Amino acid sequence: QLDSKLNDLKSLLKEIANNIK
Amino acid sequence: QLDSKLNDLKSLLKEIANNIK
Repeated sequence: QLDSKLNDLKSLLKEIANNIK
Repeated sequence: QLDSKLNDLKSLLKEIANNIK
């Protein structure tokens, strides 16, 4: 569960890059 | 495998910075 939570934290902020551009 | 997956998530988004600039 903790590993999945860290994965979720990493993934949720991946979109923002394309939102920036 | 889970640690490597988290590492891959961290690494895949490292390039974008230079793509931003």
